[PDB]
Amino acid sequence: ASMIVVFVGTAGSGKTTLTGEFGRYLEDNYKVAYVNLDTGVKELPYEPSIDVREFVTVEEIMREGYGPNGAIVESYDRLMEKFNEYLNKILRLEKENDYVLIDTPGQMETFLFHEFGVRLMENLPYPLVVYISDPEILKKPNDYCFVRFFALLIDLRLGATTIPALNKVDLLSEEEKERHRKYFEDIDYLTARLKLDPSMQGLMAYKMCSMMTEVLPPVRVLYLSAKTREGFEDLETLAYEHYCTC
Amino acid sequence: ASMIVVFVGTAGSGKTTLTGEFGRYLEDNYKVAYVNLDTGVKELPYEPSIDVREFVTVEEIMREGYGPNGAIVESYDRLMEKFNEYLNKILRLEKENDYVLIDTPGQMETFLFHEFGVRLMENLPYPLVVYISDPEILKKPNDYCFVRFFALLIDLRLGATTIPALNKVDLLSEEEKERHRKYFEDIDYLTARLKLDPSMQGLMAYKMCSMMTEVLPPVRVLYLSAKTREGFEDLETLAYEHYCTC
Ligand SMILES: Nc1nc2c(ncn2[C@@H]2O[C@H](COP(=O)(O)OP(=O)(O)OP(=O)(O)O)[C@@H](O)[C@H]2O)c(=O)[nH]1
Ligand SMILES: Nc1nc2c(ncn2[C@@H]2O[C@H](COP(=O)(O)OP(=O)(O)OP(=O)(O)O)[C@@H](O)[C@H]2O)c(=O)[nH]1
Repeated sequence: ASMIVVFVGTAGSGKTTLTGEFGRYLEDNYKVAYVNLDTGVKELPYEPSIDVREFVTVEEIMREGYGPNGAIVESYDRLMEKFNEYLNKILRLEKENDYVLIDTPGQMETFLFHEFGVRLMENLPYPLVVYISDPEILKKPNDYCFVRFFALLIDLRLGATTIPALNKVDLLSEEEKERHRKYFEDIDYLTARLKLDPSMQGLMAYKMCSMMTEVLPPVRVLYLSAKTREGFEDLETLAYEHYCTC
Repeated sequence: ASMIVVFVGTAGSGKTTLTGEFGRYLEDNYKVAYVNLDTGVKELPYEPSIDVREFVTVEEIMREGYGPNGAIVESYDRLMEKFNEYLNKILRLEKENDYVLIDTPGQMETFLFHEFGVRLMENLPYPLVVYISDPEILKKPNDYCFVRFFALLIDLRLGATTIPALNKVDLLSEEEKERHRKYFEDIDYLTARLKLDPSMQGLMAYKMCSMMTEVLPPVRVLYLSAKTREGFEDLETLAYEHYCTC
């Protein structure tokens, strides 16, 4: 049955709530496992098969003299001592299930930059990555290219197909909803909207997502909502489509 | 005299030690101001003109019930209430000095993603960004393209020339020192080293920094060391060169 979905997203994207809700959505026609890799998240809305807080939490470490930024890094360093264990735990789940959903660190960068996250990921069988954004980071043509770009970066970094998505689209007025898809799905509209800006940066910014766009056929952005279950069917089949075309 | 240098880098890059040391290096032929924007860093090796911890620290906030990841975000939300104040504080320093050095959050992403960092930056006069990496993230041809890429991303994000650099090169055996420059400065060697990898990712990865490379003449990577002062003269003149060509 075997299939892994990694939720990546920055502090305040609501991806722990998504991981939870998307699981129950799956729990109806599928066996599902939940993996928590975040050492500093308080509560979790699901039942974890693997929960690294058992082994170490950011606070325990602070309760030993570390500045907050230094205690996240230090939680991930200690995790690596159980590196092989956690890998093999995950590999077991992978083929005892249809879906293993993986919830990554809230500081996205202790997943991009620390050894644990990075090595873990590059030793899993063709995992699917979902990069979710608060659609608020989306104010103007600039905000849109950065998101495609950063998804490309994560992909590069983890060596895993990374699909970009917006979460909490149920909070969007159709006003905004309209505005975002246009900019996202009509490549040759945004790719041309990046010229009405005449400044050191209102020019480069244009030749940026201009190429990345002309190399490997870009991806569809997912619109998701833990609250309405908008987009679950889509991601469901993107998962399956991914399991095929690999 | 006016000139701003923003040090960006992830938890464990040693850029607070760099900001400190590069300042004294400058303090000999220049008037210099130090700006700390990190709410969770304990001690600082310099004298801050602006220190946001006066107004709020990550711990005070934790001492009120926030999970660590939620207390960084919450420190930056409260900062934005003094947004205009901090902007004007910085603008005053800018032309009371030759250099204002700015030390950004240790969680690089509360600078890329929160409103404070991002808006602050895009309202400063042509600031220079220095992206520093622990050269350990550098193991193989992949690690190298990601770094160029991510510097491009920051640049895009903040609308500021962003220069990539390695810090702590004094810890490098000449063995490694040799190895990194080759991969970094001989474009058409790494840009061709990205083909001896035959896998979903050992192929895309090649067409990645292949284009970005063919659009706008790439940048020289700086090798820096707070401990030996390797690279200071270089960055010094890159600062000046930047102040010119703008
Ligand atoms: N309206 C709406 N609210 C949501 C949705 N998803 C999450 N929320 C709310 O926003 C909060 C997000 O919480 P989490 O899912 O834990 O966020 P997170 O991504 O784990 O946060 P970090 O760990 O910092 O990355 C929840 O408490 C929900 O109340 C959504 O789809 N729609
Ligand atoms: N050998 C050597 N050691 C260094 C150098 N720079 C910093 N260090 C050491 O590494 C540590 C880095 O500390 P910081 O400069 O505060 O690191 P930082 O970038 O502020 O860390 P974050 O806030 O998490 O991003 C220091 O305590 C130094 O002892 C260097 O250039 N060479």
